[PDB]
Amino acid sequence: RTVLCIDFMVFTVRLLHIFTVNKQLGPKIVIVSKMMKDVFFFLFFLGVWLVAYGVATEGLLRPRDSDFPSILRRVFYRPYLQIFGQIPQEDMDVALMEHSNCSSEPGFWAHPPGAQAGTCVSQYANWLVVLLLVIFLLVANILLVNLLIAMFSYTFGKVQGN
Amino acid sequence: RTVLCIDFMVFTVRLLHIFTVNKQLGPKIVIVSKMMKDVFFFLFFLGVWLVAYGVATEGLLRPRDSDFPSILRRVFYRPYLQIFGQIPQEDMDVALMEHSNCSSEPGFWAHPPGAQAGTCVSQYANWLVVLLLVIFLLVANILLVNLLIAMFSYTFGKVQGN
Repeated sequence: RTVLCIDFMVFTVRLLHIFTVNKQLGPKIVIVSKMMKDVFFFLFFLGVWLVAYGVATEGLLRPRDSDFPSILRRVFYRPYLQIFGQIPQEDMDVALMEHSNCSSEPGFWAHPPGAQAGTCVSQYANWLVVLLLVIFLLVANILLVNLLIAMFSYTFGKVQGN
Repeated sequence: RTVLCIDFMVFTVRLLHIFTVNKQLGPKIVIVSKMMKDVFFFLFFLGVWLVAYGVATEGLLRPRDSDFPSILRRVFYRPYLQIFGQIPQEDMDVALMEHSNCSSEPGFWAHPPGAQAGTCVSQYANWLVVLLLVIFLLVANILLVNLLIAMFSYTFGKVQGN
């Protein structure tokens, strides 16, 4: 069943062949094919930034879950959704979560309300985690996305004739 | 540990040197370097607008927390997140929060449900706070962001050859 569901995606994508017939849509699809160079540049740039921000935030928070599937989720998945307006402030900002004792390790700890945000996170320098979130949103949600729009606009005008 | 986490960010950023080898990615990175003039203009314009809107909203609400770390959060941090779809309407709109008596100061007061939104805020002219939010979203989320896209598009086309 699982592979068939993915197989349905391939069949549905084949439907794009219809628009090649139309005079005003055929050129559009060809231009779309030529945008892959711009998309790959954005993905590689985004991938580097996600790794840098994701690991640093995970390293600063020090969640006590420390599980490989969960660590990958907090490093890659959670920052990725922050690009699309999903910002779980209650899972990184210590001021939004109650303080509690969870581990015998020295320092202070806070208990996030999220299910996959870890049992408890460190609060040594949480202003930096907030600051990193501020910088990440500026670079990803604004600088990178607007850069891709400019790259798309230039490419569309250049390859329109060909 | 804290500085090492930031140090990891610097090491990861160095990875962008790889794309300089590729023929179709090397020029892209150079153009990115030349976009800093546009970014600085947007940041300075945004910084002025955040200060203007942030302080006025804080001044109108008159939250009773009145703590310097919290005041800075409500002046800079909260309006910044409003750009990226994080609009805590229950923390400024009085109609969304219950009315209660918190201080002996004359007037009427309401109790926000937020943890860092202040113990209670004034409700003298709350329609203006809502109106300021409407104007802020128009200028920031629409006018400034779309302006930066246009500035990026013009710069990308101009410096492509060089």
